[PDB]
Amino acid sequence: WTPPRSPFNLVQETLFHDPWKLLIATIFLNRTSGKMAIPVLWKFLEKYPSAEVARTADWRDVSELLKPLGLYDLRAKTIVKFSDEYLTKQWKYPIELHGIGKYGNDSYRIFCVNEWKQVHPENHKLNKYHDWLWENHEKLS
DNA sequence: CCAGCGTGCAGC
DNA sequence: GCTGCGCGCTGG
Ligand SMILES: [Mg+2]
Repeated sequence: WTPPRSPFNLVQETLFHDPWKLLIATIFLNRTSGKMAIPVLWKFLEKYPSAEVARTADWRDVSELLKPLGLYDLRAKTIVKFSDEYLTKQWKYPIELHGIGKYGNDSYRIFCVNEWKQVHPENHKLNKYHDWLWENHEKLS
């Protein structure tokens, strides 16, 4: 399952191979523009390349990175706990994890697994991708 | 100038 | 169901 690239360039399209990273991206984009968030995301993944590492992080360090994005303390603590549960808790869908809601979940079920037909998103960008996909899937296979 | 917004979410 | 978290960007 390789979700296709779209004319809307959701960052999920390039991060689907690694659900932890895709899901971290969703968190980064919580009421934050991609213009601001996505450059910080690469710095974050540089310092914390995986959930194995991130769940050991000092949340104050993470907060320093998030400072320009707003929601810096909330999200930094969420990121460390989310990463912890991602690896340690039994889950089937990541909505079961702290810090992931419907939008993150929908992103997961569209990009990381082949369940896009079953998803009913309520997020504007995601709907654009998801609607577009219903219209072009036969054409793309 | 500065109010509205940004690919939300958990807690209550 | 509502609210707090929160910065920089935007555009009249
Ligand atoms: Mg959750």
